[PDB]
Amino acid sequence: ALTNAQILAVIDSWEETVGQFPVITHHVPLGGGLQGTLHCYEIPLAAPYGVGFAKNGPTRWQYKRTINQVVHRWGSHTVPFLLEPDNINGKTCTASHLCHNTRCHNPLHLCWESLDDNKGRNWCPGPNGGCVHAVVCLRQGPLYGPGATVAGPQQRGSHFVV
Amino acid sequence: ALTNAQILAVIDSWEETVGQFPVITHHVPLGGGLQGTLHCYEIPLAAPYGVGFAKNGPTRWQYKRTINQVVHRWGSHTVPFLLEPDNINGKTCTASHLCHNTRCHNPLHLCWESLDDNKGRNWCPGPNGGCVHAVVCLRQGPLYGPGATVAGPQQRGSHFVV
DNA sequence: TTGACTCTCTTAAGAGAGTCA
DNA sequence: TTGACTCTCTTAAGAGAGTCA
Ligand SMILES: [Mg+2]
Ligand SMILES: [Mg+2]
Ligand SMILES: [Zn+2]
Ligand SMILES: [Zn+2]
Ligand SMILES: [Zn+2]
Ligand SMILES: [Zn+2]
Repeated sequence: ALTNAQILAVIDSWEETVGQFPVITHHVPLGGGLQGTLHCYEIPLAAPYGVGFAKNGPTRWQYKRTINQVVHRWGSHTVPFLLEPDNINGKTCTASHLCHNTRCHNPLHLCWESLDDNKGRNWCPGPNGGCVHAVVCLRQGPLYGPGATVAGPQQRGSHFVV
Repeated sequence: ALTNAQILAVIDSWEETVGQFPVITHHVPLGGGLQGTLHCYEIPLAAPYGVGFAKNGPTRWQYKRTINQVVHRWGSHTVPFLLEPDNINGKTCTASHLCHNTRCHNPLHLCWESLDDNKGRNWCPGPNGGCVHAVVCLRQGPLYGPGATVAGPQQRGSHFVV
């Protein structure tokens, strides 16, 4: 098994490589009608991506290192959290983009939480609009808002009460 | 089926059958520290479910009627919305439980909206806690809250800024 | 050891359709 | 005609693993 020192070395090499990804400045809603800025470190759209990186899906990547002749591979956004518990409350921990930018690998834009917590950030009002996430959102979720509901609750007769 | 009259007849038959489902009172968080009461019309746990109804999955059902000597079948919660557009902004419309109770078929607890709008209600603060859904929530979403994030954003070196 | 591809899987909000009696 | 089962699929937030040179 990999030692703590070996895991730390993996995290350090990952950070070195991601730190050379193009850094893109994005203006984003924070909630409360305020605008802020996030700096995303974006993996390239096509190969080559960077040392150790390869694309396994349209917006999925993996990081691979060979240590003492053994090939180790991780989801590309999971590497910052290799020294953390991998489950909580019986749920698997997932890498969760606070910037809602899949290609971004900035570890200051990632957290490690259940898939439900992860998804829910899509609808958060944001750090200046009422976010209650204990690990605070960096921005208003992209799907926050009144929605586009086509038809509301309704009945033709009188069989129901709310 | 094809005619508006035939579709109205389907909705009316569905409402009459669901109106005979057991009415179960559920006390629910509204947001803002307030509580309300919903009356769900719950499909039975096992067969028989009601005229026209059959279970296709653990919490999936379908309603079927014979019209023009042919069988017409629909998702069991889609029947109230058969006269509505089946898409919005190029996204499929889905039956969406405002009561977050799958077995419930009360059309006063259903709306018709994109799967993204549907999902997002799980995290809504609720009608007394800041819901901004244009078709308003009936309760605070069951997943609303601080979350249980295991690890927040972090870096080991000095390669990144937020 | 490494890059660049390939494949399928998980979850929890939702779906369509076939086999029998 | 109606009932009671069976199967796989969709989506968008996420995953694991194989092949070849
Ligand atoms: Mg996310
Ligand atoms: Mg729902
Ligand atoms: Zn980012
Ligand atoms: Zn938040
Ligand atoms: Zn209900
Ligand atoms: Zn709401």
